[PDB]
Amino acid sequence: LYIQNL
Amino acid sequence: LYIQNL
Amino acid sequence: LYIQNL
Amino acid sequence: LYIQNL
Amino acid sequence: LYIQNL
Amino acid sequence: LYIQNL
Amino acid sequence: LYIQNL
Amino acid sequence: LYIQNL
Amino acid sequence: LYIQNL
Amino acid sequence: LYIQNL
Repeated sequence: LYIQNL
Repeated sequence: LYIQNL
Repeated sequence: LYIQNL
Repeated sequence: LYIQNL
Repeated sequence: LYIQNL
Repeated sequence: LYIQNL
Repeated sequence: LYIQNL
Repeated sequence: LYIQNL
Repeated sequence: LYIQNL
Repeated sequence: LYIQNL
């Protein structure tokens, strides 16, 4: 599970 | 589980 | 579990 | 468990 | 458990 | 499992 | 498991 | 497990 | 396990 | 386990 907010 | 907010 | 806020 | 706030 | 606030 | 990004 | 980023 | 970043 | 970063 | 960073 990989979550990135950029 | 990887969470990054940038 | 890895959490980074930048 | 790794938490970093920068 | 590693917590860093910078 | 609940995930929300806003 | 609950994850929210805002 | 509850995670919130705001 | 509860984690909140604000 | 409770963790809060503010």
